[PDB]
Amino acid sequence: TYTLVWKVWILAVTLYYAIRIPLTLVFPSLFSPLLPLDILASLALIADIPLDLAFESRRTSGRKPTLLAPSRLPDLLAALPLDLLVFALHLPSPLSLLSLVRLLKLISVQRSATRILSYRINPALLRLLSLVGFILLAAHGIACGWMSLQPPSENPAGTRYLSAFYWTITTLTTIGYGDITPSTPTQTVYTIVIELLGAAMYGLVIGNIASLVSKLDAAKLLHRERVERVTAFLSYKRISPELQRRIIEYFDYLWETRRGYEEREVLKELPHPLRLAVAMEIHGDVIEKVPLFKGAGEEFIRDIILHLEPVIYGPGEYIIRAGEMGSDVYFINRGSVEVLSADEKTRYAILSEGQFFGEMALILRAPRTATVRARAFCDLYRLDKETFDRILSRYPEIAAQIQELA
Amino acid sequence: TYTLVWKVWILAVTLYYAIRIPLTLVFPSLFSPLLPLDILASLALIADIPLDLAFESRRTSGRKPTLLAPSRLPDLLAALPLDLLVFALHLPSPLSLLSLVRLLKLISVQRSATRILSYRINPALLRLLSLVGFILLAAHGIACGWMSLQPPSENPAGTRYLSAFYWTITTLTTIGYGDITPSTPTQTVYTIVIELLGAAMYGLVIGNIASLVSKLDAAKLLHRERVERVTAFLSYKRISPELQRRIIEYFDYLWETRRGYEEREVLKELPHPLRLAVAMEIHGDVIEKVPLFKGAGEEFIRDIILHLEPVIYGPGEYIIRAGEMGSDVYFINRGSVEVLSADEKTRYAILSEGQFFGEMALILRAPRTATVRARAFCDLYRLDKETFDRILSRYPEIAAQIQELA
Amino acid sequence: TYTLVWKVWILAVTLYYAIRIPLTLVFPSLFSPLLPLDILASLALIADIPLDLAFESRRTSGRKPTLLAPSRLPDLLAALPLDLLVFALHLPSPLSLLSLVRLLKLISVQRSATRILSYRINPALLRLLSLVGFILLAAHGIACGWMSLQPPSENPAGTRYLSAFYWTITTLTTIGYGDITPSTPTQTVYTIVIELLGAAMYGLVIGNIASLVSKLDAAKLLHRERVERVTAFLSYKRISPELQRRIIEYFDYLWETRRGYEEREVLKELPHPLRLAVAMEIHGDVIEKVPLFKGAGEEFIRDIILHLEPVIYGPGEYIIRAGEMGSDVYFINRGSVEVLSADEKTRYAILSEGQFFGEMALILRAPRTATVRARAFCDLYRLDKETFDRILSRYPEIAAQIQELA
Amino acid sequence: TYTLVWKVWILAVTLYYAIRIPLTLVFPSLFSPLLPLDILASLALIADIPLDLAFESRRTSGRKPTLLAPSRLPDLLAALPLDLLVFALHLPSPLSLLSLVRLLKLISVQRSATRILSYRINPALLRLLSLVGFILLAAHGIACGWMSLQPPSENPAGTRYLSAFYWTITTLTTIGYGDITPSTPTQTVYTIVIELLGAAMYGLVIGNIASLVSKLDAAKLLHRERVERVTAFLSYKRISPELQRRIIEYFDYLWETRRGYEEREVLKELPHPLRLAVAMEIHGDVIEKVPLFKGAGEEFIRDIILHLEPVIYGPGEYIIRAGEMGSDVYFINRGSVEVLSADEKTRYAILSEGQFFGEMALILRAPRTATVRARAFCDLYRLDKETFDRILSRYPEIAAQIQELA
Ligand SMILES: Nc1ncnc2c1ncn2[C@@H]1O[C@@H]2COP(=O)(O)O[C@H]2[C@H]1O
Ligand SMILES: Nc1ncnc2c1ncn2[C@@H]1O[C@@H]2COP(=O)(O)O[C@H]2[C@H]1O
Repeated sequence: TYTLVWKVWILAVTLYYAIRIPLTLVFPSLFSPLLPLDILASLALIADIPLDLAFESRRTSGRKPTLLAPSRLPDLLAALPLDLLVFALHLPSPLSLLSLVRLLKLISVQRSATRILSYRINPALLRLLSLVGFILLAAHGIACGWMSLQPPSENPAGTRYLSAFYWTITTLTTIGYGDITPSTPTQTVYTIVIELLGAAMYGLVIGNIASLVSKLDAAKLLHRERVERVTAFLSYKRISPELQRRIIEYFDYLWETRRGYEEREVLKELPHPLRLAVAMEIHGDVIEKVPLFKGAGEEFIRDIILHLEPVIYGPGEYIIRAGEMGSDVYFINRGSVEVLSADEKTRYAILSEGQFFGEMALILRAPRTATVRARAFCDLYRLDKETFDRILSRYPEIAAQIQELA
Repeated sequence: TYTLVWKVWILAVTLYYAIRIPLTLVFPSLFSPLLPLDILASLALIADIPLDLAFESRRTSGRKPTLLAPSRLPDLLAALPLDLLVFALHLPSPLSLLSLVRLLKLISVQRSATRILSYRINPALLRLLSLVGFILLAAHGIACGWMSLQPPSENPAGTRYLSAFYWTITTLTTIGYGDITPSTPTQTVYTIVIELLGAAMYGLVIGNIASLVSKLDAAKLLHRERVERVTAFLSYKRISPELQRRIIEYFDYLWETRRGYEEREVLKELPHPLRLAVAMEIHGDVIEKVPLFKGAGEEFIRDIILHLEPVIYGPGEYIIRAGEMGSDVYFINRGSVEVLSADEKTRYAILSEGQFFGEMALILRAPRTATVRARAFCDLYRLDKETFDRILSRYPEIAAQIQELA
Repeated sequence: TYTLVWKVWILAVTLYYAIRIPLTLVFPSLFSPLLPLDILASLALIADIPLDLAFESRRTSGRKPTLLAPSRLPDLLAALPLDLLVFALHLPSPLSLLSLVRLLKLISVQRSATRILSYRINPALLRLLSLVGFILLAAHGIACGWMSLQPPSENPAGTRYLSAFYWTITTLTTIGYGDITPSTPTQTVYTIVIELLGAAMYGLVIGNIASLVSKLDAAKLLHRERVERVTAFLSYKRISPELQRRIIEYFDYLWETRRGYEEREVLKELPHPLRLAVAMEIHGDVIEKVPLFKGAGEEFIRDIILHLEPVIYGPGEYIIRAGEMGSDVYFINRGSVEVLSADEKTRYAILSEGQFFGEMALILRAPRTATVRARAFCDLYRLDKETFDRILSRYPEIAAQIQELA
Repeated sequence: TYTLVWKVWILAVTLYYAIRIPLTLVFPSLFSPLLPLDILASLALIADIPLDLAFESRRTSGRKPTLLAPSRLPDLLAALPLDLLVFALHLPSPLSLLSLVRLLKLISVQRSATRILSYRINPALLRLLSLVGFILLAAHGIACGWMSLQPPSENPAGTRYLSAFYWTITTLTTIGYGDITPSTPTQTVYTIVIELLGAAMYGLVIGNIASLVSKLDAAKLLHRERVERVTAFLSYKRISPELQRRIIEYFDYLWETRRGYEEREVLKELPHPLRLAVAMEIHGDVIEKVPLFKGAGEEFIRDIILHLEPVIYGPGEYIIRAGEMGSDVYFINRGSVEVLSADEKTRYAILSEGQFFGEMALILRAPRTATVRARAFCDLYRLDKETFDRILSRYPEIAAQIQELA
């Protein structure tokens, strides 16, 4: 949308004001040669007042003020051509400061950037970058103020501005070389207030950096503290080192795969329709592929899919042991698994991605026919007999169908 | 209440003490011309001791001490007219410091402001502002102490105080120009202790700023990390980009509407009566408007309303598909929805705010008569058949009424 | 226990070492006059090695090393009388530094203080205070090192130590006056390493302060953000201002009473026996006072009490409305409540702390006889009919007793 | 694996580049005598480009780019021998800076260390250490840049490098002695940009330190705030000091044993197979030791074990009181317990680690035969009658067996 390039243009005009206004306050001779752009800067800026008023009124509706409220005032009062008149008639120093009203546009530009950005940019990083930009603009303004109090001299404007910017950076960053310092009480008061301002600005920078880096690896720290808690509890319970190693490597696999997030908790953030869509896409072509499920309507399938629960079986450990009272069908979703004889002397089968096993427990209460043992991290899904019956009761005809299949 | 203006007056008197006491310690000639206000300052301050004792005793009751406990002592010992006597009889320097006992009122004024404010003011911002005020008062006191150690000279009191405040600000902010520095061992020791104090104060400022800005966008970061977790889990599960886009825009709608808060968790903070009131106001004139509900007493309505659960259906996705085994009535609460034929070739109806659909599943087990599909984000509420029966069992007469309606 | 005074004595001896060793390294003449205390310091310190080994071995058992492991080594190698020999034979500078091995006792004293304290002292505040103490000791040591590199001069030892401490404080606090600076390459290298160390130490101070103050009002911020979330969700749902005000004042009452903690979640931290004890003490002499409960054994009472759930009814709102299907007994626990006629034209009763109402719903399904309305914040407890029956089924004889009472 | 020593070698070569390139930029005479190692440095570095491409392609598969993407570019463009050619033909200053392209290897070495480490090293501490290393390398580079702008002089290269490093450390650490400062506009601009960079670097150091120490005792603070909440809620409920003391010591035991972690929540992080393994190892040889359990298959045992719930009975408080309606078997797991007569006048038994009691309630509804009272913190497990029946229903034959045992 072309509103973005307009916002960028308004940002450039605001930066032009922030640079020029204090720079031409100390250098009146700089006013007239840049007068065309100022007109270009002014006609644009006032034009932004109603135009942007449209772009914000047409979202979320509810009418918008144009002469009221704490909001929309910093733009309104910054629209006035106070700078043009005050420079044109050469108003004296203590009243020429009214030219700074253009700088009030900054606190509206920051709000605009808070929604032009902050989709693709971290909000803490966005706040830090806005603070850095404001600090640089303030450093320019403070250098101009420092120049305004220096005794007049024949030094080139460039070198005196460089000295003023050197001093203001030295102060704002609290480095404080002190090679150039106030020589007069007014410079002393200005330096005191600038020292307070610089301490506040550097504290803001440090606080924003800490806020950023304190959450820079939130997932990693959340997983690590979870592992630490689990390991400490196991060590208290005097669990053998081998089982702790198996748990450690399970957590390592879980982190390397899905960054430590619990599978069941992630599919709890989503609403029911989105959970249904996600589950139907995860379990696509693996649930209608079941023989005892085939032929049932998709309202049965969608009810079945929402109740499958994830379970990460580790490598080499048992999922099913023959002769037990098996009561849970399974569906493989990332790993592979081996079906072995009751004595594990021979391998019946190898199953992989999109395959399933344990169907018999759905149709019959018979004990398990064979052992099932994970080769890799199986990363599969489970469905209990009792839940299957509960969700089957609402579909009597397919219950009779599966009873006939038995 | 007039107690607020009294507290503000006591704050002003305490600031007057904090300004004058160290300033007149180095300038004895300043004592006598301000003596009237000191009397005004003193008669007020002692008067605050019992008076405020009332205002705190009449809340939470339980009696209050007046010569005991760590609390209420900083006010008591600060009530004493030590400053008046010590200035009146010109006690020498090492014992004149007892005039500072007025400054103990600050740690009671801060406690008072912690409850006069902190309703309408962020507690972290309140602590930061109190720290800044205390730092400025301490800067004044430290400038006075620095003046007290300077060799006597004919410089105007104003310019020497300005130099002392310049030095103390330069030190407390760790900028350290070093253009003015200790010339004598006593000034060196004072500068060492003031350097430690200033480092501690600036560390406190930075820590408070970090604590503030680390929670300045808690809701935004909590929503963003939730979105990141969901997206990472989806990407691990190899979900298609279009479904991820639909989930992303659902989360965007949820944030723009209710700032990322889960609807069910917010109505869990409230107690049962407040949950009932909030639910009755959300679902007002949308639940008695139901035909199969009309005529039932309000104890049935209030039982029904507490069990409605929220579900945000996304735009263009199905809520009801014809021919299924529908078992859930619905109530629209923000969006709009279209009722379409079983082949979606023609639109039966458009429903909006305060409308409902799916009534049939309450009265009959018949399959759905038509499809229902969200136009916008529907943002609606659902009620299951089984929950409806469970809460209906306690009202047999209206169960018979609805059975007759069928 | 006398072990505390022994630990305090060992702390004092360690501080004596930390002060004297670098101070006498630059001042050899200070060694001999303090030799007695050094013997006193040494005979004690070695004596601490086995003695404390007992005090830690007799807790948690499991045997302890005495010549092994990363732990217990800093104490062992600090026990050696390296300082006494190195000062007695006047070993030259580059090898005299071995006297510093006494300072290794600090990292054991800190560990000891981490368990002598940290019961009654905040762990973050304890870490900050230990850091401050270590920083002051390091400042003394660094001042001694700075003196060691200064060209020899006839200045008094006191004033040169004061200048060195001034410089080291100026550097460690990053203030950096620069009135005294390296004059030689070795002093330059020492200043570089001390600048790195001071930057690290001041960063540690700031980080510890931020960690402390970022959790200084955890309860207040946790309650405030909960209130903000609730209010934002209500405002999205367009709830009337009066209901929002009632919710705001409910949250204010909850904070002022129990600091924002959910009553049900606090009695979830405790184990079953402690939950039972706490509940029996909360509901003492209010549950046997019930007429339809009197005479039952205390195994019935203790089963009843664990199932009472808390509910804070706000002032002026209804708890019971006459003619409804009441199914929940109530017990008042902080507030008061008024029993009013079905038309609220006359007050039947006022009930307060330790009183109860709604008994009839336990014995009979009859509709409520009268309205019950909170005067204050009632802050009471509730018991459902269905839960009462479920916990009654295990006591058939008292069920028959209450059936006879009906 | 030998890949680790190769990564360490590549790290050493990258550090060699970071040290030499800016050092030989200001000292051309240093180029030729180190030319052999440069060849050794270069032939290795290019060799790393495909070789490491293998080591990362053989994990997680999916093919890898070699001329594309933001990743793998900093290594590619750093492989080029720009330094060798630019030094060999003595390209002038403003274009000789292209030799710095070797330094782009740093942002790949950091990524490599992020996975060579971060298993055994805290990620926040790892980030802090990487930042410190980068800051030291940048300090060397900035010292070289400062030397590049100094007017030429006959001072030894060592002492001028020492002065430059002194200045850059003084600036980056914000200490700012100001004994050496820019004398020319170009040095002023360089100092301004270096002041900004140093402020940013020191803010990064402080932020990383705060992020580290704000989570340095997460478990301790999480337990302490839980204790504070519990104690505040108890004090609001006016619970007696003795019960609060018992709760305080229960929490102290819980912290000293398992660091404040809830037993039930830790065995919720693990998946079902790992939960089963951990439970089977915790309850090994204590569940088959039961007489009414012996003889049942291990599918019954494994179903029983998953349902045992932990409960920490405090010292001296009752677990079982005679004559009640006992309905829960128990298993001791850390502590000891005393079985006492119904009048507690005589002790029937003392049971300890691995023992059990309360078996009768499983087989019969008879009231408890004797009292059971904890000596120490019992730290045991419980199993309800109703849960036992629910998990028994799936094994009818052993239900008949236990019915015969009765
Ligand atoms: N003509 C219509 N106008 C409005 N709503 C309709 C119309 N026809 C069907 N519906 C609704 O569409 C719903 C879909 O089938 P249900 O049985 O769920 O209940 C149906 C009605 O509530
Ligand atoms: N005169 C009274 N004095 C005290 N309590 C009363 C009186 N009349 C009614 N109640 C209580 O008011 C309650 C409201 O009806 P319930 O059936 O819930 O049980 C009723 C009694 O507990």
